Amino acid sequence: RASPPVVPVAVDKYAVPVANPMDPENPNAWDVTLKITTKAVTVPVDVVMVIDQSSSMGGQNIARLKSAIASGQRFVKKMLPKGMATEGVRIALVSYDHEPHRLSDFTKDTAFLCQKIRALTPIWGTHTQGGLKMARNIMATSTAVDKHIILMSDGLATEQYPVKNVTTADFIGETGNANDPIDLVIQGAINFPTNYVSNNPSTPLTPNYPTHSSKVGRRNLPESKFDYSNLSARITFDGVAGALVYEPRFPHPYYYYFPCNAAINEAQFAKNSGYTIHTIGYDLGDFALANNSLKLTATDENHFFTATPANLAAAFDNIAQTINIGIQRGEVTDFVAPGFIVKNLTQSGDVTHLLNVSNGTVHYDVSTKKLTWTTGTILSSSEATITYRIYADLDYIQNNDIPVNTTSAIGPDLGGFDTNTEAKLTYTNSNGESNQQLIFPRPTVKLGYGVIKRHYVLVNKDGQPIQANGTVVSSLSEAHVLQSQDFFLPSGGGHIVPKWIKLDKTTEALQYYSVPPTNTVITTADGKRYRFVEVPGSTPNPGQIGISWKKPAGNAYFAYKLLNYW
Ligand SMILES: [Ca+2]
Ligand SMILES: [Mg+2]
Repeated sequence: RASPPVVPVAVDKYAVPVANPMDPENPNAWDVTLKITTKAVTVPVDVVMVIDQSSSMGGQNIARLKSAIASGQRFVKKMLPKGMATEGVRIALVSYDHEPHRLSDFTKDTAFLCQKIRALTPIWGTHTQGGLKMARNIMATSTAVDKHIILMSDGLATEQYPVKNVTTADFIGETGNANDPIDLVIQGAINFPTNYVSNNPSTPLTPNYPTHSSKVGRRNLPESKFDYSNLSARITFDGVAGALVYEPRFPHPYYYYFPCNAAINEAQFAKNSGYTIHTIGYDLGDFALANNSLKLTATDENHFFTATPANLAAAFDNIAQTINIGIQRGEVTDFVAPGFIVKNLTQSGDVTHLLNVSNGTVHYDVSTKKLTWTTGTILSSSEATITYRIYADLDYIQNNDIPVNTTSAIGPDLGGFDTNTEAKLTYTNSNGESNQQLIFPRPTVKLGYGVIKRHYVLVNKDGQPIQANGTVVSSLSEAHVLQSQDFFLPSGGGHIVPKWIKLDKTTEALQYYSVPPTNTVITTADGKRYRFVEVPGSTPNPGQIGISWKKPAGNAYFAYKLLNYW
């Protein structure tokens, strides 16, 4: 009925630099993981144990109470396995004879509960309704999701509360089902009248005894029909009670209170409040009235069992539920940031098998650089992850003044470029509430390696950049290319052949290198020869070229003009 607590969810994201070994295609590489973690929920559950300590559980039958005492302690310890540190579970304790006794309010104190169970002692009278009423009183203060009453009895109730403004309509005759407690108690009292029907053998007063036409107390009276003002109140005839209590104010064919039915009636009020009722029958001789009364008192017949060693050992193994699902539905949107590309993602569509994906499926849109991860259901106490490799696009970073992230603190490089513009989980939580949202952390990175490209271009006589046909252009980057571009690698350690110049990540100041052309004379395929010149805008021999983690792609433009041999 009440909703359990929601399973906690948390998200994390981080970029791990690719190292030992570095990525061979591009050392500016990071493995980015997005991670969803679910925790756990124990559903709160309150239990009231109700134990029959009536005289029928003692004397000749003392193995009954002894078994209730042994099994009740076992149940307490099974449901409170960590004692006062047990999450979610509390147990209260009621005993009863001719009146109920509140032995413990709700507690996790297993030693206290077991001590009270060990002190049970047989006392005349079996006021099962009263035990159940006290359990209902105790359970009324519970705010648990699950609420259980466990009744441990030999099943023959012999006392009950008075019925207000009692009339003949508060009683009922044989149902025609020989196994109904009504029919059983009537037949039983016909066969064994002095075992069933309230009578003090010491006094001359005697009840009228029942026949097949007699009427016994109903089990479906409204709660307003019982007088609960005194929780030790009884119905008696001739100063005593019994499995049937004669009501002398009503005539032939004779009317009898039926405590087993009153207890079923009282349990119905508990069921109407949403409580689960378990009954355990300690009369192992198969007395149908007792067992069948306890079956009807329980939530259903499967919540009754006889107190055999095997049934007792197996009972109440997991009274506390744990929530199985942490996320019912989830969608992670992850926009990769400018300057970074995802390894091997060339077209839109399903990229699940191009990434490492623990759960669900991943879609990629090339134009927006957006990963959409459909998680599916994620269980509690679990983690779901996707991991993909990104590379830095050096020429894009060179050509664009990308902002740095000065707010995130997770690294790996504080103050670096974002790997993600935004990543968000939208999900349906463990109770089915949709549109829950969590924002992932923002990794930041600085490039570790740059490049220096050397270009070999044509100028005219007057030092102007030109196309091959002589038309002047605005910049050397537009001029005719005479020789394939190549890369420059300085001396010193830390650089990676063929082109990767190790960068100083601790500064934004350009690191300058002395870059020479590979050659100062170029002879083309057509036999024309070109000689190196230093002109406005062009790189001298050698020339200072600077790179940094923010501007990692330097470009030298070496100018050449035609050598004319006539
Ligand atoms: Ca008598
Ligand atoms: Mg008894």
